[PDB]
Amino acid sequence: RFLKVKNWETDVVLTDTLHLKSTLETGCTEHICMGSIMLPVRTKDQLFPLAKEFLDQYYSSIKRFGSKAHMDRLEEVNKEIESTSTYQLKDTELIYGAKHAWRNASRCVGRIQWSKLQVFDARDCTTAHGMFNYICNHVKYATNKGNLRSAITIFPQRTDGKHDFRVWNSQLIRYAGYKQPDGSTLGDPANVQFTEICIQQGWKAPRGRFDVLPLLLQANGNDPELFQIPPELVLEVPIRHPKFDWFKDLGLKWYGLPAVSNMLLEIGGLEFSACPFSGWYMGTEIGVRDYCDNSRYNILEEVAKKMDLDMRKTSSLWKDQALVEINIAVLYSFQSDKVTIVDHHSATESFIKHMENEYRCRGGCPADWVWIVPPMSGSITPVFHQEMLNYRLTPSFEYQPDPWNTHVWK
Amino acid sequence: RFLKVKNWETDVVLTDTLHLKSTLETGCTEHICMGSIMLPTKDQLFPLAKEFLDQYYSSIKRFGSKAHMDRLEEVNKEIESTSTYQLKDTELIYGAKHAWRNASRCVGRIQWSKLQVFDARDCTTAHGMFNYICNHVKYATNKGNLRSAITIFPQRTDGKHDFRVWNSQLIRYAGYKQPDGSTLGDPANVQFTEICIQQGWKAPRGRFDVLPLLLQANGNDPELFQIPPELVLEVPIRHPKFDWFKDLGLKWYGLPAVSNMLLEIGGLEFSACPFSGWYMGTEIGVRDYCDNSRYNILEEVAKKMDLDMRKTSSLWKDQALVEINIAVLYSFQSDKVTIVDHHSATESFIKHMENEYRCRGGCPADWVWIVPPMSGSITPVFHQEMLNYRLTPSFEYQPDPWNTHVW
Ligand code: HEM
Ligand code: HEM
Ligand SMILES: C[C@H](O)[C@H](O)[C@H]1CNc2nc(N)[nH]c(=O)c2N1
Ligand SMILES: C[C@H](O)[C@H](O)[C@H]1CNc2nc(N)[nH]c(=O)c2N1
Ligand SMILES: CCCC(=[NH2+])NCCC[C@H](N)C(=O)O
Ligand SMILES: CCCC(=[NH2+])NCCC[C@H](N)C(=O)O
Ligand SMILES: [Zn+2]
Repeated sequence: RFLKVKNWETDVVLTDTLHLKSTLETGCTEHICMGSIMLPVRTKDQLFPLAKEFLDQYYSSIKRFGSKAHMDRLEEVNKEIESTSTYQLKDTELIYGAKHAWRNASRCVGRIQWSKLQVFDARDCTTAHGMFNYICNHVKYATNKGNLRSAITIFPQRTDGKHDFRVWNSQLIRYAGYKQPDGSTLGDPANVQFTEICIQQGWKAPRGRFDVLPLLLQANGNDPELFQIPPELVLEVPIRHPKFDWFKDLGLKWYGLPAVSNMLLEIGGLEFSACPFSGWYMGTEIGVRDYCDNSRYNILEEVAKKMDLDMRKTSSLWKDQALVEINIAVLYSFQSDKVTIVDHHSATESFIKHMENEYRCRGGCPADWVWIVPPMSGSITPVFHQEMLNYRLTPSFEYQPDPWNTHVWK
Repeated sequence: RFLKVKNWETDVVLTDTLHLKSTLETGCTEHICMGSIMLPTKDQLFPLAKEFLDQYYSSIKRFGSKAHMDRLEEVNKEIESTSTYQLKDTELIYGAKHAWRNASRCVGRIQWSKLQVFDARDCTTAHGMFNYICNHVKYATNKGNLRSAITIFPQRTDGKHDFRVWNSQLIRYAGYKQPDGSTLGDPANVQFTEICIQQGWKAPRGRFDVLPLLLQANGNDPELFQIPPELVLEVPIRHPKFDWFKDLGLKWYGLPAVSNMLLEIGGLEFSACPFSGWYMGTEIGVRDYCDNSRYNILEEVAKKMDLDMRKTSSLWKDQALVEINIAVLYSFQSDKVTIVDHHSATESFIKHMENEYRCRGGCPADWVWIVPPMSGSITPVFHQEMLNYRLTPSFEYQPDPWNTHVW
């Protein structure tokens, strides 16, 4: 079956066939669309076919499909699964797997960079201290003094589900949030629960507005342990504005390395529950969402006041005006400090080119419109006008429940 | 099943059961979601009619009553004998209001019950249509104090006597392909504009020429008519600070009236059902004015603001965008012409959504269309999960008449 996708701005129509290889469900039925819904131990049986599917794709990609090497590997894995209930991926297969989970991530607008990914094999890791060392190395390599490099560190795969490796932090670098008795919040509201766990686990919180959280790491299913990231490894950018000299006095700053650490990487049926990965920020993530979401730093008013905008009525679009200035400030500061970052215009224009390229060479590009379109200036970015098809391909990155809700304490 | 919807900003959760009453397909499947796709017999009729009459009588607290039963049989006998049926005035009004209520892509449905319905089912000629339309335009405009309304022309019979308003909107600007290769006016209407010329209209070749109405009655060929200039309210666009703005020579019409859709009520199809409300600022300022394939004015405005257009990272497009939208809202409000900003409108929709969830069990909404084209996440709807599904009565898209008409 062929599915057409049209761009209402250029009239360019594309044809998708890749979706035919979609296996997982979407949450939508022929009667209801759940497109705007945030989030709608395997057995030997359902494992080998998943392993086979993957190996077929791997060998096909290297132009060795049907080869003796291809056939022996399948036999090798089958024997391994029947003999151990699981199997180990070759280094090359792991790299290939990691790159494709990224390539297949329908909610990522930065996939034009999918082939450039440094993969760190941490499958020989056995303890929390070990994980800490691996994570420090990842942070330093990826930061690269501001010239960010995409990377991912892969810890031991899940086995019986009782010895899972997990990074309890949602991101390797993030600011603490503290609920005050008066009901207000100091720091990042998004991380209040995790901050409370860190404190309960022994962390001495400086209780400031931008405290870098400590790492809470779980190795081989054991109770998590706290570690402080060497401060000198944490690159941060003070936020100032090119024209507004009072902006810097708002006391704002952010970290330069965005690294998602709470997702699950699925490759050939295997589950990698600890797989922190990082790239670089698209400006709006910080300037629109992290700073202006009502449930995040919520700085719109305070900024609007200093600009002395007419905040008496919404029709003055004072929120919209303050929003642009803030985002101008984020880009300006990062560029000035020579810390990699991309604005939403460049990022979306690149995605459209990546997407068209993918349709031609791969026959498709699963994309979540709701997530791809930036949180500000939507229609003035090309992705807004682009029809998209969302479906799930493996390898992939999946959400997984927060560990404190499932962990069996020892 | 019973689906739940969460607002990630307020944590508030709502349970949807109304979707269980959906009937038409969504275009999506368990393997693929098409949420961002602009457009994914007597035996067939009675069940549809029954479904409608049932919900109607239920709304008037007379479900299962003799009246309910009587009406059901009357319509039943009418379909069997005449292969179709006529709605009572009360059923027509209820149907139109509910089509709006069910329009998943409309952010202003909190106003759904306040709709003036003009029954034009007695219309027989194109001239009759023109008269009905002028009256609608005048009633809705109301000297700037806009009132929502819809005019319903005769329903479909054998598909060969369909009433159609060829225009996409009652009021819209023409577009012409110039020698330069460029386009004069609204690119979105180039094609329709040519069918008018190709039909007789004497295009003024301007940047903002109000198009003539191309009305089709009883399947006959469409006729042209000029909407009385004095009935077309327009607003010259100026900025409250940039005195140079007025020089861009921009203006827009005050009455947004969709006229190319099809109204479905109890199986019956009303192929000519122009309806109107009032504008939400961004529709004009963001889409009509800045869409690359529309008036595409960003650069011009940017230049006059004197900002660094050298690099995209200076966000000159975003700055210019905000100003253009401040100007649209400013002008309409200055001339006392009804208009709502995206902040106010989305806040209202969230309120409506909550009312609909507790009183009706849900509210079908298309996130992709509900979220404004600018400042997405600073509006509450961005953080509001929404379930999209089709409920009838409904407003449907339909083929442009010139691709089906047999002259
Ligand atoms: C090179 C820089 C990159 C840019 C500019 C980019 C940009 C983005 C943005 C803007 C989002 C949405 C984030 C949000 O709203 O929370 C996103 C999501 C995502 N990206 Fe990328 N990305 C980059 C690299 C990567 C890398 C290295 C990976 C994986 C190896 C990746 C995997 C994903 C995934 C899985 C999501 C969805 C996360 C979620 O559901 O919260 N991205 N990306
Ligand atoms: C009174 C104020 C109203 C407001 C502020 C409002 C606002 C909106 C907006 C912002 C859109 C999207 C327009 C676009 O992107 O092209 C829309 C679409 C729509 N509205 Fe409303 N609306 C109003 C009245 C009405 C009325 C009176 C009806 C029906 C009787 C209605 C039916 C629809 C339909 C069917 C759509 C989708 C149109 C399409 O698919 O192009 N609206 N509305
Ligand atoms: C409810 C809705 O799904 C939610 O607010 C989504 C919308 N689009 C998004 N897009 C991105 N990139 N990131 C997000 O967190 C969201 N949140
Ligand atoms: C391709 C995509 O569906 C298309 O650009 C949609 C996006 N959201 C929209 N939302 C509204 N209100 N109006 C539109 O015309 C669109 N266009
Ligand atoms: C790993 C990918 C890099 C990236 N651009 N974004 C990750 C999510 C970051 C999150 N949106 C934030 O503002 O912190
Ligand atoms: C009839 C509904 C009222 C309304 N706000 N919009 C209809 C579509 C208008 C179209 N988006 C425009 O900018 O002209
Ligand atoms: Zn869907």
